[PDB]
Amino acid sequence: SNRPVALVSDTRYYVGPDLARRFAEKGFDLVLGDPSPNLVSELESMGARIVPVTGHSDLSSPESAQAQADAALSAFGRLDSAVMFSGQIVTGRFVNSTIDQLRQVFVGCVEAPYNFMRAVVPVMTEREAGQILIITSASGARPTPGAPLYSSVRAAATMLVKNVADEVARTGVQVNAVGTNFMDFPAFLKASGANDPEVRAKIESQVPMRRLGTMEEFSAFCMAFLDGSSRFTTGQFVAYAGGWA
Amino acid sequence: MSNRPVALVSDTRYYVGPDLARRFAEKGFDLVLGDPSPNLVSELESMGARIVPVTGHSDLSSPESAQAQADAALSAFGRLDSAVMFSGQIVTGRFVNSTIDQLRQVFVGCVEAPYNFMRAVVPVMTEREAGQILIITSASGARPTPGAPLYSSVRAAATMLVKNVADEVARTGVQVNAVGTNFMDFPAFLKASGANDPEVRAKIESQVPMRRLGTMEEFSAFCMAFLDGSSRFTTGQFVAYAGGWA
Amino acid sequence: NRPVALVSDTRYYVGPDLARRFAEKGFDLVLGDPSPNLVSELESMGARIVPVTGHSDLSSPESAQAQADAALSAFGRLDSAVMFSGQIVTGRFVNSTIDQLRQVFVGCVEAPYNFMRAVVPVMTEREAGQILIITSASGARPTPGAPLYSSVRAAATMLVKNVADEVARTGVQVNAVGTNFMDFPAFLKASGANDPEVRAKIESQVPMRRLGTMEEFSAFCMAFLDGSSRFTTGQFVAYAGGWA
Amino acid sequence: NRPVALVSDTRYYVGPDLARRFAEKGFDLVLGDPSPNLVSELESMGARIVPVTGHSDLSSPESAQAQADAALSAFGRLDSAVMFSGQIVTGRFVNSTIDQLRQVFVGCVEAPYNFMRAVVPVMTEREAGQILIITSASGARPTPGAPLYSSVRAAATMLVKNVADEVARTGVQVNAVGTNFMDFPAFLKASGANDPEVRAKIESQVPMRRLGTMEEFSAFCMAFLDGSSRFTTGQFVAYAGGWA
Repeated sequence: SNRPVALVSDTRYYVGPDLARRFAEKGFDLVLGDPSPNLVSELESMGARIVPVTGHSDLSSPESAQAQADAALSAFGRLDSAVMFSGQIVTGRFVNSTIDQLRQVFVGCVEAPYNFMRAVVPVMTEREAGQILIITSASGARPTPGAPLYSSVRAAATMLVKNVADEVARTGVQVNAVGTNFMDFPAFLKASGANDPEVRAKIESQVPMRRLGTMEEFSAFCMAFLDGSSRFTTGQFVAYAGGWA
Repeated sequence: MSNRPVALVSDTRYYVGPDLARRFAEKGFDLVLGDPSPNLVSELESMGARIVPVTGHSDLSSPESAQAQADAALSAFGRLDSAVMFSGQIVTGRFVNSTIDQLRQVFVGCVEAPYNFMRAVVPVMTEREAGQILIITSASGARPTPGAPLYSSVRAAATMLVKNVADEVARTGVQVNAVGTNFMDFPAFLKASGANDPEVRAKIESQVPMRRLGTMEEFSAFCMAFLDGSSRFTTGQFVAYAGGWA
Repeated sequence: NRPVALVSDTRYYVGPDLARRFAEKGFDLVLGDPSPNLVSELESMGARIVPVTGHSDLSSPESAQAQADAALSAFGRLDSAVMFSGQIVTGRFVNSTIDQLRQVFVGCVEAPYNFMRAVVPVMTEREAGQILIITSASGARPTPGAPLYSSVRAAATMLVKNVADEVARTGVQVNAVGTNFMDFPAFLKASGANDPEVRAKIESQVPMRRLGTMEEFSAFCMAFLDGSSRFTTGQFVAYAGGWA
Repeated sequence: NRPVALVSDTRYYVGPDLARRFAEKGFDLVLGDPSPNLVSELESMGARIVPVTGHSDLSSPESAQAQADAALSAFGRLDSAVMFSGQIVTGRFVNSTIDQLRQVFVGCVEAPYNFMRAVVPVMTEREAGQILIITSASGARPTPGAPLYSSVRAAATMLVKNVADEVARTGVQVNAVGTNFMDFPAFLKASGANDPEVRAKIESQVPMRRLGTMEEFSAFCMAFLDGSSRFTTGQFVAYAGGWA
């Protein structure tokens, strides 16, 4: 393939569709987790060749991650950029929590990015080139009122990224993390009660920047670690949360 | 309710456990100890401490084990002023040679154990509107750790859990703080690292910024700043204890 | 109406590259001391250029105010503002002097203070704007051989975090980035990396085993300046091949 | 012989309580500007006292050197050394001045620089010693209403971490601790917390919902100074009821 190839692990939700659009704008070919037919059509009109991978977007197994990485090599014979997000918010006071909740949040927030990096890193170290962005959470960077177990496991995910980054830095492969809070997408609006307009104003009051962030603006930020234009930073965590972190 | 303050040391079988118990006895505490030797019980009794041994719960492998240690304190003394634990085993190896089952195993050791300890002890202390908890995590949690990427990752979860619990319960007067070591002189570290060989040991000491290994005795004295009741206005702290390595 | 960027200094380091990225993104430019070659290049890229001479060191409240006032006079607006300052000071703490601490404070803290003191009020008035203060990766960690430089760079980064938190409600973003091990003349001199033997020793100790380029650093900086991403403030990101 | 502790200032804040903790721990004392009442009290606890007059602001290298020389002259050793410095400066960044930035730098950074520049070389030649620089919890995070203060406190903490890393191979430890929300007169005055309702509003900002005492803070500081613990250096610990 003459064009660079990006893997977006999940295009069903959150920033996934917008990441694919940014990559198509940057002249990438794409391997996408479970893209809608419409998203595939849109990206193809932007001049991007698209290879959908179905059923492995939860990265719930080493096999799921390997299938996504293998799809890039099978289709295009290269993999230049790879990005994933995972996990669901778990809320409730520590003193009312259970060991089972901690185990469940660990799976989505740590096993998933573990599996992704275990599959993708060897592909890129072999090429002595590549950019990996692991989207964790801003909740990993600070104590998070009402989400103590969630915050704890997100911190492990971010530190895993920093550890992997340091281990492979000499190969030229970059591994970075970003993490959000107070973003405007369905799963958050439902969990936060933001869907009511009056409630959304209350949620905004918590945010220093007094608003929710967009998938569009977050996807543009993510390109700083994925579009190939900037290659001399690794092991970073950046919060994307309106100044909350 | 007993007049002397009571400390729980979750495990006196290894590492800093015996030394923590000695420091507490010197500070006029009574003690609940995980799996103490008869030698250690006799030593602390000679120092004027009442000792309640708890057998077989020191791995904190379930909520029930953490609850058994907390309940031993309330049964014997009707109070629990200070509580400290350490857990986990170093796991090393390149990230690309690691397994998901290793990640799960280090999570159990490094995060489930302190989760179980805090889940049992915090409610006891918040009811009393007082108490000091020290969770010994690891210095490897505070920075990327060459050769131990998974271990470092899960240690960081444990330290961030402490900070979250601390912030949640701070208004109750209960303090929850963490400390983490590297390069300490105890058998499990010496066995790992290859320290038992002197040449490996001397080379290892060469790499530490302070150019030596730490002692259990000096580390136990440090830990008292978060446990002996003399200082009560900090919570949610992590302090490294690793000869300047972190 | 095209957005307006201020690049405080286009004489050295990433300044000329920042101006080029901004021109590529459809910005008009207020620049500190641009060369006629750079002005010609940026004008050929279709950008209107307002040169400001003599204030590129930001050594006074007046210098920073002059650059901000220039934007308002030419364009009536200021959408993005970026600065770098300071000189590497090296040597063991035990051999250092209070005068060296005072000098490195002026370059590394007074200059960004002056820049934000002038630019922030302009942007908070319009309830919009992006500020990037380039501090140093030395501010994020102990820096062997540059202890005083490291200390004052930490102040600059923490000032940015303080200003960011103060003005977040206005929508103005204030972020910091900081380099080490960058391929520019000034750095090679301070590191003695001009000698290839020292150079290889310098590349070693850099996890990505190389020096960074002005071009790739300028691209990274656009994430805080090009208007495409507006929902983060008070960040510090290191740009140092993994060293921080 | 007895270990020797330098407490740079016993006039205010935690100074007198640090002197009391050191005397309890069996130290002889070199003290900045102690009252005769405090000298007598510490004498009664079995400590030998060397008062140093007029050097407690650490306003020059010479004043820090005078304190260090007082220890060696009297006792021929200096095992532990602790200082605090600086005064709160409050106000919005956009209403601040460069002069305010310069003044807070002197108190919060030049003072600890001067202390370490004198004390470190004394201890490194003895291949032992414990230094505690009290900076501020405001150095560890954005501090609403004190942006300039927060920024310079961050420099002081980072200077400590840099000095620690440079001298760690000598066995000398250099650590920092930083408070907020402590019950002492200067804070009650600045805060208006002499009024109980003002004090309740201040305490509401503190996770632990109270102010800290000089006595309990002095006990904490002994972990870095009393000689019982010697295997950590380059740490910053906040002492601010969970606020940092």
